[PDB]
Amino acid sequence: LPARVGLGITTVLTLTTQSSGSRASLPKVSYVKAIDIWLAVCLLFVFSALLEYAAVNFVSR
Repeated sequence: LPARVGLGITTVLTLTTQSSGSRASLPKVSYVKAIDIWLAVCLLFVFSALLEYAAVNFVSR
């Protein structure tokens, strides 16, 4: 179960690289879809992470 965490995210992380397709080529079609697919991960993951620390201050665990 614990590993499923990092594993699930890293799976998303793979998508972060692939879904974006910036390094692969990023001609135009892949760019349009990329900015909506991985951003869905980059946006939620980054925002939640910042909110995670901001809670670091809220909860003060």
